[PDB]
Amino acid sequence: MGPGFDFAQAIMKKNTVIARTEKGEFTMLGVYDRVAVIPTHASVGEIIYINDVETRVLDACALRDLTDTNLEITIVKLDRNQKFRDIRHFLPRCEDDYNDAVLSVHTSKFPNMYIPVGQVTNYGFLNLGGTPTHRILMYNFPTRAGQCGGVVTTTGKVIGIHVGGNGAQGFAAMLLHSYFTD
Ligand SMILES: NCc1ccn2ccnc2c1
Repeated sequence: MGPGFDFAQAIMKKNTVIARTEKGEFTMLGVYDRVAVIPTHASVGEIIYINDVETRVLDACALRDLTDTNLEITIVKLDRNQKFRDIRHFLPRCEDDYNDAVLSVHTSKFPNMYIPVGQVTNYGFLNLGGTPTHRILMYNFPTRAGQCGGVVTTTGKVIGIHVGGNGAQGFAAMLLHSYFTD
C-alpha cells in the first residue's frame, strides 16, 4: 500500500523460506549465504524441512547475551544448494526504538500476510513463556500462534523476528548486524 509495505514485500519475496520443525511451521529469514534465523522455541534439530525439502542442518546456535540471558534467536546454517541475497546491510548496529513498522508472515497456514504494527518500543527484559529474555521489541498488535518468525521491518531496515505475544501486544527479538559477522 506504501513504501514500508514495498520494503517488507521485497524482503519476503527473496529472503524468506517456510521452515518446518517438530514444533510447527515458521517464517524463516535468510540473512546471507546459507545462514538463516528462526525463534529458538522452534527447537531446530539435525534435519529441518525448508519449503517442504528435507535439509541437513550444518550448524545451529541459540544466541544468549554476555549475561548468559536468552535472546530467543537461533542462527541456522542450512545444507541448501542456493545462497540468500545478502541483506546484512539492512540490519541495525544498535538497540533502538522505531516508528511505523510492518510485521510480515509467510507460511502454509498464513501466506502473503502483512501487518502495520506502528510504533516499536525497545522493551528490553521480558519473561517469555517463563524464560527471562533480553533485547525484546514490543508493538501494540494482537499477534497469534503461527506468526512466530515473522519479519519486523521499517523502510530500509530489518529490525527483528516475532517470538511471542500476550493477546494485546506482540514481541520480537532484535536482529543486530554484529550477530552475522562471518
Ligand atoms: N488464517 C490464515 C490467514 C492467512 C493470511 N492472512 C492475511 C491476513 N489474515 C490472514 C489469515
